[PDB]
Amino acid sequence: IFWLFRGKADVAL
Repeated sequence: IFWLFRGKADVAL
């Protein structure tokens, strides 16, 4: 979960 949530936000600049 955390990994997926972090990956999504990471996309942002």
